[PDB]
Amino acid sequence: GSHMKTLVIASLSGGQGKTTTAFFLGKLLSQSAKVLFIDAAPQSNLTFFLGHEVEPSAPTLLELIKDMVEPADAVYSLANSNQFLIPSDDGLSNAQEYLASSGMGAVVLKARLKPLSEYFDYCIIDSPPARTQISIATIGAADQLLIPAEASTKGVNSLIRTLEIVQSLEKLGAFTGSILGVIPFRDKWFGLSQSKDSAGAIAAMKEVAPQLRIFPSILESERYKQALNQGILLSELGYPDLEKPFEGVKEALGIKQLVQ
Amino acid sequence: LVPRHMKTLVIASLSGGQGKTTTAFFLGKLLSQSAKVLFIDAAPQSNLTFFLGHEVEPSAPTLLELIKDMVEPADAVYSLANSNQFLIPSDDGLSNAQEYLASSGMGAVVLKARLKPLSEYFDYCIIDSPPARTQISIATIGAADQLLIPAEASTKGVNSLIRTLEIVQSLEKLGAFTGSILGVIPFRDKWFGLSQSKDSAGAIAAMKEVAPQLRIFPSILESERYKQALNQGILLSELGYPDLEKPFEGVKEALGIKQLVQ
Ligand SMILES: Nc1ncnc2c1ncn2[C@@H]1O[C@H](COP(=O)(O)OP(=O)(O)OP(=O)(O)O)[C@@H](O)[C@H]1O
Ligand SMILES: Nc1ncnc2c1ncn2[C@@H]1O[C@H](COP(=O)(O)OP(=O)(O)OP(=O)(O)O)[C@@H](O)[C@H]1O
Ligand SMILES: [Mg+2]
Ligand SMILES: [Mg+2]
Repeated sequence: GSHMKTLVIASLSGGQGKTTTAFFLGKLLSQSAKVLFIDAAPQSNLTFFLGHEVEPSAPTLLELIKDMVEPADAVYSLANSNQFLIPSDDGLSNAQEYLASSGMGAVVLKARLKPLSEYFDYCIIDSPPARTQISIATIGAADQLLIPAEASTKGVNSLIRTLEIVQSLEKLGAFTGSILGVIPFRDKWFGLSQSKDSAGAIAAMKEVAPQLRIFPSILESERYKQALNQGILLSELGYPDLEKPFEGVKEALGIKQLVQ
Repeated sequence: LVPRHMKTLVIASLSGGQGKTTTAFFLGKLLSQSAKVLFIDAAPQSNLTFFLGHEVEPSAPTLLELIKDMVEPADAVYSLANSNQFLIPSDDGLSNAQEYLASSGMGAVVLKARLKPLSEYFDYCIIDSPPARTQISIATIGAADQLLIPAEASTKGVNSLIRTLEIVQSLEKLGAFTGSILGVIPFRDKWFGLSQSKDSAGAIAAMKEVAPQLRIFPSILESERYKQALNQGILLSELGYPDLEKPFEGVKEALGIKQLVQ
């Protein structure tokens, strides 16, 4: 009955908030929808944060990409009944050349996930940094692309370079989705006033890509890691305001909040 | 640029946002107070080049052309504002080197080879690596006389240390890495006065468990001052926070004790 929408979190620079976004957005979406998390990063941060351990001979994203197992076999249930995961471990960097060797790497993951379409409402994919076969393949898989970008000059560059890869993949017919928007990351506020550098970076993001939605920022705050470490939502920790970047995305997806 | 025994220090950490560029910046500037320093920005995202105040002009040779042997190494070296600091810059096109290095069959030793002609020009070469296991991050490790691994004081950082060491071991076995590991710099270690955050403490203890043989330098503390000093293009000591510079003073003292003796 489902028509799975694949949301890919991409940003080529390191530490731009990709995994933090995948974790919170995915948990939030799972409140009323069936969500398939995919950890596409060889460093395997999301797999760990979602509380999943990979047993020695257990099929991961690697085995799926290499078509060594059926898609449903690399899918594991999580604590929550609306949450599932295709995990990764450090061996995933081996997919790097499998993808290169195919000559169609950018559409391999896209192809591998199609059979899971009617089992889930959303697929959320956490991408690694750097331009590689894996980060290109996650982008190729996207129905909707989300780019977290640090609210700094580094983040603006990440936005720009990420958009360049999408534009190139679109030309070659691998990217057929749309760009949902940009989430500024580590936007620094001093009480009620925004830091000039953060404000300036976001303003620069809008100049770079005038057509893109800029979502509410992931504010510079230790509360995100606090909630993450406890396995809970920012709202559940008592900081609903910090959750608004993700609520904004959810609203953009046309998802209507539950009401009382 | 005139010749006058260069030691190549490579900053490597496979995970994103581990303090590589921050370390390269502050360490290089600190060392340049008493040595001639060549920065190399080996990251396609080109953060270090920007932070050092360099703009790459339309047709200017950069690290890409050096890696591809299209220019003499000295032709890709640019002077910076400080007369003891120099830079081989990068720009977005540097990703093209991934191809070239792969096709050589010996990428891990290519950068190492390209830099030898500069041996008698500089005292230190400081190379900022990109994240992720790629031909470029492998080639920077191969070029190292001394390797420094900044690693976030978190489970993520511990994993970066673990995986970075795996790449180093592989390259050591194959004869590409012939240097030594100078040590680990914990990054974004959270302290409030004398109270260290439980997660930071736990991660740093795990790093020592992973690599008991390695020197752990003083931490780069979680602090907005680091961002401020970077944005202004100055040292932390110059900003008026010399104590935040302890990690790099620690490295400098470790390199100084390695000074040849009779
Ligand atoms: N002491 C500090 N406290 C908090 N944030 C810091 C500190 N030092 C640097 N940062 C910021 O943390 C982020 C990561 O640092 P940096 O860019 O040096 O990591 P990196 O390993 O070079 O990242 P990449 O993998 O993208 O190359 C940057 O936004 C940087 O400005
Ligand atoms: N709101 C916040 N303020 C400050 N730091 C944060 C915030 N949210 C997350 N962080 C921290 O910033 C760092 C980078 O975040 P994260 O790992 O999500 O980025 P990433 O893009 O997934 O990195 P990588 O490129 O390594 O995959 C992590 O230490 C994370 O815990
Ligand atoms: Mg990540
Ligand atoms: Mg960097």
